[PDB]
Amino acid sequence: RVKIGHYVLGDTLGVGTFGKVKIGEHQLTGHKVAVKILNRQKIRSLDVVGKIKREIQNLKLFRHPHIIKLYQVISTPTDFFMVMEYVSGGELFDYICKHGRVEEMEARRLFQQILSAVDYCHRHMVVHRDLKPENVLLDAHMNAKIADFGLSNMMSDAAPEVISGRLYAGPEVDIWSCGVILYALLCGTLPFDDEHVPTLFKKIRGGVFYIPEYLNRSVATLLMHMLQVDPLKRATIKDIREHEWFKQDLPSYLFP
Repeated sequence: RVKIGHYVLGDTLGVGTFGKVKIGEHQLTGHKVAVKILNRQKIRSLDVVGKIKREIQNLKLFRHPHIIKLYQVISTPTDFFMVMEYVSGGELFDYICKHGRVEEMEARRLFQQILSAVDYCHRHMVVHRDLKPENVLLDAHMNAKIADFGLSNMMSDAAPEVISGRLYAGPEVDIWSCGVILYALLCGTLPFDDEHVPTLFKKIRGGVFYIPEYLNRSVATLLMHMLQVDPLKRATIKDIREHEWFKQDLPSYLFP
């Protein structure tokens, strides 16, 4: 039975190749944290210790309202314990699968939050790591929160360049990923989806996708720019910020 200060560790929230994430609850106040436990022997055997450490150091410097906070790091001879901000609302894509597509203004509100967090990553994350849609969570206030907790590996109930075999620029792949997130928010499904795998890949490389009748031309053009197959032709975050659909009701705090 494990305690960090007043936090009693309980259920496992997520698990990955590198460790597990357990919810901690403050015995007095009920405050919750998410404790990422990294077993030294496992991360050594995967040869990822250097990458992970450099990730921890960078996360100390992150201050964005839609990216998971790191509160402290405890090091023992056998484990690292990263005490992080708790998120209660699960994965965004699970919410979309359960509840269907999101009303247009809510889609926009969430997407503005997500794109701001990605822009902050491109600006402040020293080594780039591709955004994974399964890392976009929802917090108690129905705000987007980017976190790497391995929720998607728990069971209860790619960009054209990624599949090209070539090295690529990470920030460009992130725009494509954000385009699928936006499409999913708006349509309740993925823009390229097919149970026949070669056809899924042909669809991703072909860049043609379905726009439901209920979406306006304006947002369709934004999605088209973000989902351009050729990165040389794809929207940047600046382009997206300038788009009339995205600009609507955009809080200034998101892009300072």
